[PDB]
Amino acid sequence: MNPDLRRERDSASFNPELLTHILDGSPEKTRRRREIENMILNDPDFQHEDLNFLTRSQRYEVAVRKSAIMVKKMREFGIADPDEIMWFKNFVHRGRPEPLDLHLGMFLPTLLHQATAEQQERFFMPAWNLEIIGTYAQTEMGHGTHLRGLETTATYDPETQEFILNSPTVTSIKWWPGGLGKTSNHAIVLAQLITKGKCYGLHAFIVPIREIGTHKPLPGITVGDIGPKFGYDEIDNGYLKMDNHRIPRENMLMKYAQVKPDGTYVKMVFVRSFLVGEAARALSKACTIAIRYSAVRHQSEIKPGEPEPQILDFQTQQYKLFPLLATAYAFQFVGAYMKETYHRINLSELPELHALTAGLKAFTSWTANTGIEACRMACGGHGYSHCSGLPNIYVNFTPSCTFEGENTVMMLQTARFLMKSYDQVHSGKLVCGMVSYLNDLPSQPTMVDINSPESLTEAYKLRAARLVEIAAKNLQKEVIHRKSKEVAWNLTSVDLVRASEAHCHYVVVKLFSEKLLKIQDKAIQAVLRSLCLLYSLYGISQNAGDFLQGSIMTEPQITQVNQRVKELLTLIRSDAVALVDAFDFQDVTLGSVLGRYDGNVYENLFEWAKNSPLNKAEVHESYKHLKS
Amino acid sequence: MNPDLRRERDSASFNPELLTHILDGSPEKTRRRREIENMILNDPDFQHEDLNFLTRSQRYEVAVRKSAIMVKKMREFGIADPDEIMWFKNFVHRGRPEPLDLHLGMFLPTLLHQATAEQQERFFMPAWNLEIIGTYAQTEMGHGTHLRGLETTATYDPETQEFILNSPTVTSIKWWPGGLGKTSNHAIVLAQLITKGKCYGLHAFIVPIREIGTHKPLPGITVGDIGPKFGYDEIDNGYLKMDNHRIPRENMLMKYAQVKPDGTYVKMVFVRSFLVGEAARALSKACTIAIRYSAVRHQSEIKPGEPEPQILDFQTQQYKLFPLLATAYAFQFVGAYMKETYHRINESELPELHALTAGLKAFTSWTANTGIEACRMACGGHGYSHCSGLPNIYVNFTPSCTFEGENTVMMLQTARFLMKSYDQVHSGKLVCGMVSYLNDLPTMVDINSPESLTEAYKLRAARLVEIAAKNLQKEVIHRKSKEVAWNLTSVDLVRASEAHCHYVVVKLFSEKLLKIQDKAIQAVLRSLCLLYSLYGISQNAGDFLQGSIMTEPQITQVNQRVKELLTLIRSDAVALVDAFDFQDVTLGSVLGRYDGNVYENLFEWAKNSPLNKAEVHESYKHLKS
Repeated sequence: MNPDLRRERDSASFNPELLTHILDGSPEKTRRRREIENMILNDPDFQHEDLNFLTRSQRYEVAVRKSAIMVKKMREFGIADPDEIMWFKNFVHRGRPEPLDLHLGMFLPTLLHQATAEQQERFFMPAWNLEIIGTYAQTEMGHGTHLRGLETTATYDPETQEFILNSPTVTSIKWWPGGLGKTSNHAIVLAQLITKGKCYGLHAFIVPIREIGTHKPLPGITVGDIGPKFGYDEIDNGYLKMDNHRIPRENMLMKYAQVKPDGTYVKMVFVRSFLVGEAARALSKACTIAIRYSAVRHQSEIKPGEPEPQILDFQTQQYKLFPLLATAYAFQFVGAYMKETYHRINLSELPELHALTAGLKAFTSWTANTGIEACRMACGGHGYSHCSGLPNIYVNFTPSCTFEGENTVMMLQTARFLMKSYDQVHSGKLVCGMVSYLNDLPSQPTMVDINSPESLTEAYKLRAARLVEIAAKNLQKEVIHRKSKEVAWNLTSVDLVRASEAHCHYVVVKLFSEKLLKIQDKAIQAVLRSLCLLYSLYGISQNAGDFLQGSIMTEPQITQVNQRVKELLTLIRSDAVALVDAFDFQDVTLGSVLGRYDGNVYENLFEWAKNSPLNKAEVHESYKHLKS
Repeated sequence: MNPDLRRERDSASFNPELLTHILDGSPEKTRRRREIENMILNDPDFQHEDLNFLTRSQRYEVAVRKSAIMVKKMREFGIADPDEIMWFKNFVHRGRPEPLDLHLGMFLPTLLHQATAEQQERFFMPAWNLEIIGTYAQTEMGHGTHLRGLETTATYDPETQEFILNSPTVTSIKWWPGGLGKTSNHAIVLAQLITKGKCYGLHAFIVPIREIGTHKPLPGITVGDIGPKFGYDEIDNGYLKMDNHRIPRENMLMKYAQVKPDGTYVKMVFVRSFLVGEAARALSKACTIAIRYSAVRHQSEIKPGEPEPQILDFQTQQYKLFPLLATAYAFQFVGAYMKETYHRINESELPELHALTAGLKAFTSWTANTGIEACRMACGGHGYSHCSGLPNIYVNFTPSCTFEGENTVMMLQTARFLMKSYDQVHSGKLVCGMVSYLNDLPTMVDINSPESLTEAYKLRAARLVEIAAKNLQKEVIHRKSKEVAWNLTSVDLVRASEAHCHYVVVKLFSEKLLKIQDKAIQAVLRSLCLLYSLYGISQNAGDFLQGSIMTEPQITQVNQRVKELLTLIRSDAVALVDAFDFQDVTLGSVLGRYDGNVYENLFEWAKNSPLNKAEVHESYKHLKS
């Protein structure tokens, strides 16, 4: 064990094992997760070359292989608890995305919930045995956010009892779905239903796209990979062109609407909830690497003539990393709250849940995205190498800001609810849940204590209240000038997103503050409080104008915030390594030479470089062409 | 041409041709740059497969071949002016870094400027003919920022008239230098000079590492590639371990110090200059791609019945991109000012120059770095695909915030200058140049006045400089140590440098307006300057509210005017990116192409990509029942 890390770990103020409990939910959930991890770690079937040293085609092959095996083995070992399945899948895939995701997570569950009895007979068993591999193809080249615009048509032919699936334009081509390009032989296609001469809007169809057995594309089907991306090498994100491709009527999904033989027509909250946990996890892994590597790495001088200190001893380095560590803990507790909530709520709740999951999904993904690159830059030159693990964490996390609801569209869904809540309060109705603070708007003498999580929650609530009011009044002003709700909404969209942001920030502070009161271990409660206070005071320091305006705080109080943040850095220094240990990520999960639990970076890094692909021969073949 | 982008271009208020002349410095620069780029674009030797479709190995082989061809072609066309060689190198490499960088930019010049006549006789013409390829190996696995802690030693043997180069520890191993892994057969190595029994500090040594001809590593040399990185696939960033490796005493670089045959010992600012313009360019390309795509891409609805508009019609999309387009132009002009400045001083002001170069390099690279990712996310799903070209721009620009002076260390070097200036002022001396505002340690901001806005930034900087100086003084008293106090005021010190650099950029952009002769280009640059200065206040309101620089209602007016500038820029945005004059091959972007024909070209690009070389992937075998 690196003696620096041994020292940091030995004089930690708490037991990180008990904090691990708190993150998993119980001492037994810790134990069971570790058991699932160790059964995978020791299974030769889940082993392969360092992914950094493979080409894209090889990464795709390794990932498919693992995903096939993972289904077999989970079934073999009777792993059925949804938490156990997540722990198993995460650990198998070393945090990479896994290419059977849409088959196990959409195609199968959609048949098991919506199949007719005949569909059930044709599909359940083959879909279960991966003889049929399916995805979900909705988005098109021309259409991602705005699904009403989709151009794919499913035209009923009553002469033959078949639906004609067509891609009439280049923009209509199905584009992005995982497993679509190479992995899947079936797709549920989303299409504009045309029956008689009438369009009935978007319906879902089971469309075989490849021959079972040979995997050769079916006649009228053009299918492939959309090309390489910033990350997701492991995922055959695909395109699907259909040239008037015929399916049986019996292939329409008819639980909710039906087409009779004569052509007579009869009439993402889970994923966004989960993504809040993923943001927590991705930022926690980044902070683990950067904080360990900053305790291993020595560089530069403070005191002249004294040894080069650990770069974690520089205040600029503590300021880069301890605010992010505090955020990561904040997002851990938010994640767990969203999961508990989503589980319970599963109807005066649907709208608050949709607004909350949308807003926190945007807020936590955008924050974690920025924090991962900050962690990488904090590692200096060796951060930029794949030896850090941070580039791969970043490129496989960052699409979360874009897919599963574009974050600006998500914030605007949160804003719709905040406006509707604001209007309900101004029309004499009571509002409940995370918007209850709107009931007490002065429109429908208070001093902040910067060592009290409750008083900081209050500050963040008033910042949100003020920005909600500013959005609502700017929206009203644009409606009376421009006499169009939609135009007014567009021209207030920046204020609306600011209000959602400040609202979500307040929710994160409030939830971290309330979690402090449930911590039984006193030493853990004290170090978590330091982090809660650092989170809260950092966000004030970073958004000082939002607290100075409406007299929520004074200039002298911002000076005291800044003074206290500096002191909290100095407090969190002795606990920083122990705090990232408590996440309990294994070396293989971090994929980091810099971040390794034992802190033996330098000897491992020289080996890693020597094993890397360009060192397979001493002389590259490009030498014997270079001039002489 | 995409009838959208036609309409945007026909509807512009200004001639982008004449803005290109302003960006290049003259019409004659524009004509000469375009002629050089035309010389390359016409040459099949510079063509190759899309780099996105190739492995790292193939990318390295393409880049090193193009660098060998580039040298021959520049010599054939008699290209020798440093600006033309820049124009030539940047076009060829299409953004990407090039593997002969340290050969051409360090090893060859060091031989011309510092080598003895017998060194030039051994090394110069072999080097000039690429029969010797050289690099510069200074950084070690253990040491990047603090070179005084390098472990590589060069011990003088008086008996055999040799230096013994040694890498005693795993941390001592040279680590990072481009061209060291596979391309170079020689390295200039920086080592701790030991002669007699005394260490005389860091000196530079010419070290053959591989056999000319076979390229086999020499006895006592372990050399290789450090492995794959976030970007820089084209560069063999390398390691070099020397096991008591012996070189002639005559291999030492002795222009400035000598070791006699008996062992007797006798007695970055430029690249930081350049990196400002490189930041301007990388942001300018990212804005070009995202603003054009946002004028081609229709999605969602404003009025419920009506066609999906262009996404650039959404205020949120304007807010993501126009403040970056303003930042791109701000940076173009800081870059040109830094270039003229570095030239005039480098032919008294060495203090101001070092501090200004460090600070603007850090401020522009950190800002451009954020801006490039913001452009990619603003393209939505297609932004994430390499079809956008934005990931490759980001991963190849981002190491500029880390290398060539880690940005935090650069800001602290600015802050040392600001503290020395503040102390001068307060011991009754007069300061000059970029810090002359500190001498002046009723006045309400006019938000339509670049001069009035410049004045608001000056006061924000002076407040944060003073806050850093006062906190540093209190900590010096409290800690009985200047070095501990410096460490514990380092966040305040970086904030002061940031605000000083921000002011300098606002100042230079504001001043550049008064030199614009074309009325219509002046008016649109003015809208960008104001958008830049007002966005900055809006994003740092607390820095203007404290010390009574601006009131709450003035912030409300700032925020209202930022929204109005977004609208006003909208009709000029495509022509404003077109004025950067980037060719399609330089953008490397399906989404950003000059003709706006994205969707057809996207579908071609995907079909031509590697996983589609076969209908069934080898991996289908695992997906049995």
